[PDB]
Amino acid sequence: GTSQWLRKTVDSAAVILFSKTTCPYCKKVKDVLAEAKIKHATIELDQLSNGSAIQKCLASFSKIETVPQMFVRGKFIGDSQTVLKYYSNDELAGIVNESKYDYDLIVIGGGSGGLAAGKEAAKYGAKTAVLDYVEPTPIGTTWGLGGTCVNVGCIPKKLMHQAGLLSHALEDAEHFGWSLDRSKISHNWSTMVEGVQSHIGSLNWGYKVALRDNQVTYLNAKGRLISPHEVQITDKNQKVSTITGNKIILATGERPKYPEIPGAVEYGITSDDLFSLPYFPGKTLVIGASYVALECAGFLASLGGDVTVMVRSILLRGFDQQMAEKVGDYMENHGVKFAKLCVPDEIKQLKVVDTENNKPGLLLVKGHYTDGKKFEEEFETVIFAVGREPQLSKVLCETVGVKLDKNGRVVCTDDEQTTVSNVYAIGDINAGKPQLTPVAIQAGRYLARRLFAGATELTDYSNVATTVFTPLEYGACGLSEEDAIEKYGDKDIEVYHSNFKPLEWTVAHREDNVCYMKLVCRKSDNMRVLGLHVLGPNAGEITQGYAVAIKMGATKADFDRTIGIHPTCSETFTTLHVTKKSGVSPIV
Amino acid sequence: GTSQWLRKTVDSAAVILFSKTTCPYCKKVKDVLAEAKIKHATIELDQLSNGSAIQKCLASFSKIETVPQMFVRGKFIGDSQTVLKYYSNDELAGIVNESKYDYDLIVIGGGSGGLAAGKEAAKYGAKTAVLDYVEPTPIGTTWGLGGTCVNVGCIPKKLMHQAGLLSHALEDAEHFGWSLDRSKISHNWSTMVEGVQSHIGSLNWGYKVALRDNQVTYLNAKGRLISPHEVQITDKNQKVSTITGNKIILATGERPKYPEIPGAVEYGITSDDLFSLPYFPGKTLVIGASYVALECAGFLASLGGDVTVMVRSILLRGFDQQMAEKVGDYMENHGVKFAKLCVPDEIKQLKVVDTENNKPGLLLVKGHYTDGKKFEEEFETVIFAVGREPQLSKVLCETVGVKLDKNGRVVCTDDEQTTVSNVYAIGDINAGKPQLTPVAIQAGRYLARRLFAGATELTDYSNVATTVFTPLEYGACGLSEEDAIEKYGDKDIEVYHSNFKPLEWTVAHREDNVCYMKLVCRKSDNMRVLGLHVLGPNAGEITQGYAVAIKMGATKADFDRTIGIHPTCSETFTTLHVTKKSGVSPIV
Ligand SMILES: Cc1cc2nc3c(=O)[nH]c(=O)nc-3n(C[C@H](O)[C@H](O)[C@H](O)COP(=O)(O)OP(=O)(O)OC[C@H]3O[C@@H](n4cnc5c(N)ncnc54)[C@H](O)[C@@H]3O)c2cc1C
Ligand SMILES: Cc1cc2nc3c(=O)[nH]c(=O)nc-3n(C[C@H](O)[C@H](O)[C@H](O)COP(=O)(O)OP(=O)(O)OC[C@H]3O[C@@H](n4cnc5c(N)ncnc54)[C@H](O)[C@@H]3O)c2cc1C
Ligand SMILES: N#CCC(=O)N1CCC(C(N)=O)CC1
Ligand SMILES: N#CCC(=O)N1CCC(C(N)=O)CC1
Repeated sequence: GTSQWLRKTVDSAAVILFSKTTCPYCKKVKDVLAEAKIKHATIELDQLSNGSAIQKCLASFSKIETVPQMFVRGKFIGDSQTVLKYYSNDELAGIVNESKYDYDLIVIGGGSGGLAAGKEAAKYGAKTAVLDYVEPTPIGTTWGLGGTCVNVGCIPKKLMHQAGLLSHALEDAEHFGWSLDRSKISHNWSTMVEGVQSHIGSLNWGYKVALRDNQVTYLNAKGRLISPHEVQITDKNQKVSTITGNKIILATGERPKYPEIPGAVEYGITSDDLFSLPYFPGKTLVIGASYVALECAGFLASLGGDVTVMVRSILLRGFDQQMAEKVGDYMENHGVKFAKLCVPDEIKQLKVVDTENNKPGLLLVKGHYTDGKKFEEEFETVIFAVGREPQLSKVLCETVGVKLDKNGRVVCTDDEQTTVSNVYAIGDINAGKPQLTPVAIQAGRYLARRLFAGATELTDYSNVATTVFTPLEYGACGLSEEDAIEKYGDKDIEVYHSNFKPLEWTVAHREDNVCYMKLVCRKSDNMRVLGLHVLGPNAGEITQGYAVAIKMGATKADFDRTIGIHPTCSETFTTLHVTKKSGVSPIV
Repeated sequence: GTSQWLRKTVDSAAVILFSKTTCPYCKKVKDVLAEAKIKHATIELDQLSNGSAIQKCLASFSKIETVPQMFVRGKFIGDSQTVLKYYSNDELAGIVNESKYDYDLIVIGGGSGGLAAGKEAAKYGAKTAVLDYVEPTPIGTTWGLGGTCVNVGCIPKKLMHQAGLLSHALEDAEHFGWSLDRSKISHNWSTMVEGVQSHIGSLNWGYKVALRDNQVTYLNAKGRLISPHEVQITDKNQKVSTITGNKIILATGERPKYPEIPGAVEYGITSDDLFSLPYFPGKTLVIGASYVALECAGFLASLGGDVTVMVRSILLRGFDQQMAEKVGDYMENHGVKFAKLCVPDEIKQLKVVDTENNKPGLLLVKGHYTDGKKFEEEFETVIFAVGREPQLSKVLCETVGVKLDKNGRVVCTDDEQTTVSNVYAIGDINAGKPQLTPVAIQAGRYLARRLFAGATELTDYSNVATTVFTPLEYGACGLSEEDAIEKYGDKDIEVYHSNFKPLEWTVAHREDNVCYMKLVCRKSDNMRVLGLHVLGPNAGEITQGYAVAIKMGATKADFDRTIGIHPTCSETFTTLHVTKKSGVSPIV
């Protein structure tokens, strides 16, 4: 058991020192490695409970049983005397740079997961290359290093959400005694985009500075895995070449889908284009009903736009549907229009985009409702939010042997390994995993520690909390109510719930019984909390902390015995008492 | 053991039915009581661990072993047939109403704990009186039902905190694209107070409605305990009388102190006066350094007041002093002035308050610094926040025999019992307990269930999370860093920490390395989280959820294995890695 671990650690680690915290000979070796700017992992045998077994097992590689022992890419290099001999003979640099491959690690994709994996591997002396390329959108949009979240996802999305929330702050300000008049104030889209883009650009630069200071090679080129160890690259001059690496991490992400109707690609846009659009969208049609669709329609409406969402069937498929409808109801009461049970049939161009005067075009949209009645209306912008997908055929020659599932995602073991022993996958292309930025970062850093530092910790993908940043936010951790009932039966599930009103909403004369929270519990497992749900301001700040308690197996009794913080919205979770079976109203 | 619980429950309950869910003879008795509108507790024996043992023990009181059995104030009343005989004969009302005392429970004090205890007791059939009276401040300020939090504490102070937070929202809105000029907007104090006071009044009225619909007798009267079961009352006409109750709960709270110096009571005010002050305070001096003092100085400055705080020694005594100093540093850089190591000697009047034209007076404050140097400066308002204390000699005749401590607070067992067997104390006057509103509510609700419904659950007073609502908020759960070092030794403590910047602050050009958080951990106990600390926006919402995890014994690895919600401030707790021992900078 220990022997299998040691052999896997020695085989993949780039440079690794087996040591003890007391030993001065180990310290002497540490000092020479630092002075020569040699990065390496280190394992302190006296810190691990079975260090005695590991010490003995090292002899199977080195013929010796003492510390220090230093290895390079699977080969024993020597003890203290031998290492210093290589140092004072100027032989040591060539020893540690000896490799069958160009790099110890090649990362394909410079986004959330890939940057995280690459920076971490480099800390333990792995020679690392990170490749990133941004295929332009149909109208040409492109952006810098860092991936979807940084450039065209979480970061610009929540910044524009914040600009929307500030509209209600200006409203609420009058009731708390400030002299402004909200009705005389308007919003300038291009001023907002300029500010958002400036922050995004400082992240683009920050990541390039980070890869430089960690000694990671950054290639702005499109990568393609042609054999288990061979990556073909194409640069911005279409020059083609091949690089090799020992371990390969795939982290190339997804891009937005388009519906297969005439005029879509030509005359509409997606979220990839929206966050740097040089003109206000104007009257806008959003097609879709995912969180991306609803969040985008949500802040466009708060910024003052005329917005419609075209919904094929339901909102937020895959989320708790009672919560989903409350989310929708709030948007519809606050100026978002919905076209329900409706799908688009074609887009016609009435005006070309006025690139000079900086104005949108004009489009005619035709569709139909599920009963067959007709939809026809004009909009200035059409935004498609109908899902996202990878295109791994552009990354992965089928002959390499990497297995994919029905949806084109990569089938991995619980340690991110693909069907090819030296290739791994992380992030949105890892089949069946939650498609979220912090998941992709944790997977990437933990994998790098397993490959190059002998770590064993795995990424835990269960009960990861979410927040949908709609105008009233929706946070969750665990199972939806319908999922819990499906799995255990209605008789074994209890639901505690309550409305609430933020204290900030009192003086501002906002709604009495719109915000809502529930806990979904299992009767037979000591009232274990199966899922938590909250609709309200700052839902992500509210929810995050409870994710640790749910991770630890929290029950209703743990919620009850914890005392609230007053006055907060989140304290309502600590005093819940009305069950759904009781039929008592949850208003307050 | 079971015997003694059943004894305690029967002698204390007002009206209690021992039942089984399956039995139709019980259903028959429940319905008769519901129709006659008799409230009562119910113990379902088929839903308890040893319900079969209680069945046999019930015979000691009733000589029967069957179910249902009904008791009134310790006395067995009858089985199914006997209750129906009393009901058919019009004998039931007089049986359930007969008592040695006027009330089953008298609550002295209508505040956070008192109202919570009284409502809960009335649910289980206890005949309940709640007494509340608000002795005026020296300038005559007075308010309605609800206690300190509702009228002159948590609720008005956080509402005024929000009015101050909205000032930075107006500033931020320009950077996010809105067309307003913050420099041309001003605040109106009295418009704010009117909105605040109208909401407080909707809570005064709601409590009076809630007591009525629970059949609780509300007496706007000053109560005094003269004997174990005898409460003397004095109404608004100074008419005196005596009522008697079985159980007594003292819940009378505290009031603010004044320093023993000339002119203070005459010419200064306290928080009791601030929340309904009819004029803007003007140039203000706050004397003290508790959370009250800093919270008030904080929003006065944000509303555009000229504010100074005078500090004897340190800020926020009893809280983590690193956090405390970061709190004050933020205030000082955003326009609160501090006069450190300074105390007051006397207050002189220069102008009287102009009550007609609605203007403050003018005062001269004389004091000295800790070295010997002198303080002299004029202010329009002077607010004292130098602590709070009870005045139990008003409430409680020393001949009754209720033991107080050296501070004047009630010494209680862990179930809130005083030295007199039927008298209990809850809330701020309970010695050694955290003085917080959710604590008082839980103590009062749980005690009511032990008295009248046979509950056994106690209030847990440990690791209760707090939030200080200064201009930059500060939340905490558990031990300060210094307290952990002292209790366990510096070699057994590891502290993880990190600065952070909210995403919302990026586009609005706010500070980079001001918000800050840390986990105080015990090495020798699996890196248990001893205390959590966070300085930043929405700190109460952030902290609350982790209180549940800390209650359950969370460790650093529990925080590590939980995934973050992105983008939030709170997610920074899920990736902490820089330790203080390592000396690495926590900046970002
Ligand atoms: C509008 C929107 C909002 C979102 N909001 C949130 C949110 O609030 N919270 C959250 O947790 N998640 C959010 N997400 C999801 C989050 O962006 C993703 O889960 C995350 O970016 C996944 O990271 P990744 O490393 O898997 O891929 P990516 O971040 O997409 O990075 C992959 C990179 O590889 C590049 N690449 C592709 N093919 C090649 C190739 N052949 N050669 C070289 N480079 C290549 C891509 O151009 C890209 O730069 C949002 C997504 C969207 C679209
Ligand atoms: C400025 C300020 C801000 C605060 N902010 C917070 C906060 O954000 N969060 C928090 O958790 N806590 C806060 N607190 C503390 C919180 O208000 C108290 O812990 C809580 O009010 C205590 O409740 P209680 O039931 O013990 O007493 P109280 O709420 O004070 O109620 C006691 C009541 O009994 C009345 N009474 C007194 N003597 C008699 C008598 N003889 N007969 C009849 N009635 C009598 C009193 O007049 C009062 O109405 C704050 C306190 C202050 C002063
Ligand atoms: N259907 C369909 C067409 C389609 O989805 N395209 C839009 C995205 C473009 C890109 N971002 O690389 C090219 C491919
Ligand atoms: N209620 C009320 C307010 C009140 O009566 N005062 C409390 C402090 C007293 C003092 N320390 O000299 C002055 C009187």
